[PDB]
Amino acid sequence: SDEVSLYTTREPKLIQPLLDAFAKDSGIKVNTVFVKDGLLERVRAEGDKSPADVLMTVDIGNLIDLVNGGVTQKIQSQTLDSVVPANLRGAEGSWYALSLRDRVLYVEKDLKLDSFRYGDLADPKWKGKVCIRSGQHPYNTALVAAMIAHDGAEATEKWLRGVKANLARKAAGGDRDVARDILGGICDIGLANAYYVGHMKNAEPGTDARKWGDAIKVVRPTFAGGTHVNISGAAVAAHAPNKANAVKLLEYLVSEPAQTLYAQANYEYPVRAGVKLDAVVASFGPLKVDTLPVAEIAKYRKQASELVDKVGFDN
Ligand SMILES: [Fe+3]
Repeated sequence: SDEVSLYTTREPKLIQPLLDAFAKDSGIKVNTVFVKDGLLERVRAEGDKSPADVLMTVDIGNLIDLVNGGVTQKIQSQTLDSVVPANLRGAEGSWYALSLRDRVLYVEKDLKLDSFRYGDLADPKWKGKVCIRSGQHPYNTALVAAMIAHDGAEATEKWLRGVKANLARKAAGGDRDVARDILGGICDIGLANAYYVGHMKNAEPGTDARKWGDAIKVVRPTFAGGTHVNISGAAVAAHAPNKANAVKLLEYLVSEPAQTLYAQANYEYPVRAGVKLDAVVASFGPLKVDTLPVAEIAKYRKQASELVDKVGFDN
């Protein structure tokens, strides 16, 4: 009755403040396990006696590995059912989106560039000018997976090769390192999540993070077609010892107060309507979402990852 356990790939500073707010509101302690990756391996290796209640990812692919991997159970909740859009959830409560995010182009603030198509990143004119993290990170495999859904595996492999040839340094680091390396003059552009820009641009003045943020502007590419969007999402673990408290945490996270935190503290987009965005995030302009369902993007996640490997993307 007294606690709940969260296993997640989320950044602690990007989830802790609303677990704190939940505990302070509910009286329910949130035990916490953060993981770089391998969420399915840890949950399945712990077996029947696993303490896991809630499993939280920052990628639909990752989320569906868990559902289709047999380590989840269905959720029955009128609140999640009424609040979360039917295009951003699993059938009969198998999984739910909690926030939205878009993978966009970081651009040196003074570069002339109003528009971008995702395909443009392969264009030879960007040679030696692109920064990106590992092509095997879920943010990217999902993006690659959507491109497979739009253009086929042949065109996607070709794009990956063009992108790899355009890279200014090795595909590694995190999303923030794109803004860093743009400030350092290593690259002029790079693919990364816009919510980090909101996080960096609001950072303490004088800090590196702040300088990175003030170096760049956001350009949202479209598919040659809207901007690619992914989710943070959760499922309840198959043998959750605290299922009721697990559902309570998820219901709390889709509430207006918590979705405000997603907007104003995480700089993401809420799944719930009527929540105001952060002023900096609002300044990127209106978001035109890719029509492709997130569950459809997940279809090609495995092929996406093989293609990234095939081209030796991180070499
Ligand atoms: Fe993230």
